[PDB]
Amino acid sequence: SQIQFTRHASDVLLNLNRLRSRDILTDVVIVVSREQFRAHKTVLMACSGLFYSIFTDQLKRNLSVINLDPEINPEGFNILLDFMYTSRLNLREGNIMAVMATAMYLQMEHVVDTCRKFIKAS
Amino acid sequence: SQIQFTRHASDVLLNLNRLRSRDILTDVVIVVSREQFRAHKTVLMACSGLFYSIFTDQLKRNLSVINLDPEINPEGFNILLDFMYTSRLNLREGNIMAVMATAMYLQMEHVVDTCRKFIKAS
Ligand SMILES: Cn1cnc2c(c(-c3ccc(O)c(C#N)c3)cn2CC(=O)Nc2ccncc2Cl)c1=O
Ligand SMILES: Cn1cnc2c(c(-c3ccc(O)c(C#N)c3)cn2CC(=O)Nc2ccncc2Cl)c1=O
Repeated sequence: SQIQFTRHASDVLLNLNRLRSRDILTDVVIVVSREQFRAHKTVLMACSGLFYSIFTDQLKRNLSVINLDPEINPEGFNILLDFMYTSRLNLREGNIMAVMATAMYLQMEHVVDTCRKFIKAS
Repeated sequence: SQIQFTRHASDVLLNLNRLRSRDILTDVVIVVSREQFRAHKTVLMACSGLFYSIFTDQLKRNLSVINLDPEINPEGFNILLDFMYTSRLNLREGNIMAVMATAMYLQMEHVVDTCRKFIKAS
């Protein structure tokens, strides 16, 4: 019987993104080939099967640096990181294969399915 | 022109709450009279003018314990903490004055306004 605040979750996510943009309480750097992306591990865990499985393990929970597989496309990763923090996916013909492969690796099922739909609708 | 994922923010918030429930990557304990509540500072900052102002300051950013004002009602605080992590506000006649006073202190304007509406609709 709770009062539902329909914009609250999106307001929270927006504010988490503004914290990321100011590097406030970020606790990990994700290294992808020659690039580095700082983030909150809690957001990564909340959005990715791969990052959940990594940080839930007490062996790895306190890691401050994660190196992704050398084959991962940095643009694809950046698109997905932005998606995590915004709910918006920048999917185009020039990046769709890279985004889909990256989302498979990150274990983000809704985005992989959306990539399949994009391929089908094209 | 981004594809919008309408359930993503609520999915993220739900997963942040499950992390809280397992005490995974919580970095602060909020002490309210005789009670203690663990939380993520990033979520607190994202939801509260008071917590934003506290932790944005480098003087206080790394605090692991925050003691709230002794007058703050623990039930009211718990209701608002749950709201932060769920978008659901448990507002009733028996708790409305305590919730409204706590939301004023925490600087959560939408909840204070909702408390005003509850009082008016009653
Ligand atoms: C396949 N797969 C596996 N794991 C996933 C996801 C997503 C997800 C969330 C929103 C999305 O928009 C998309 C997309 N696209 C994907 C998140 N997680 C991690 C997870 O469940 N964490 C968790 C579990 C239990 N308690 C606490 C926590 Cl933090 C996923 O898709
Ligand atoms: C009055 N007031 C002041 N500050 C507030 C809020 C809310 C808020 C959010 C969702 C809600 O559902 C409710 C309610 N009810 C209240 C959050 N914040 C903190 C904030 O803006 N943080 C921030 C600012 C800039 N960059 C990064 C960050 Cl993290 C507020 O209401």
